[PDB]
Amino acid sequence: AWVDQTPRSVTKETGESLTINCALKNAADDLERTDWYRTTLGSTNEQKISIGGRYVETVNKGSKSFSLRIRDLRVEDSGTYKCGAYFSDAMSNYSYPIPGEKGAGTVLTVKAA
Repeated sequence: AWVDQTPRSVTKETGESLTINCALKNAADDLERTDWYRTTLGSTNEQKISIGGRYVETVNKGSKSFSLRIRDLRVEDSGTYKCGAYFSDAMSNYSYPIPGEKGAGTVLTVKAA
């Protein structure tokens, strides 16, 4: 399988909103877990976004697509966002990581005004 992330790059202004779409393609089993990662400009490491508050995820397991919205964009918010989509049956014991695929990513630029 693979994931389709959108948009690939985008520029936005302080106090605006971003929506990254993602869709899991050519996957045999159900969508089971979604994750969102972000490496801010200047940062050497992918951190995981904790959904809630200014971050809001919308999932459609049926069509295996999901999206992230980010309220009140800002300076510090610039970097690369990647969605993670994990999938399996029921037979597979979850104490072992399930197959998954990541998006190519969204490089987000924020300027203030």
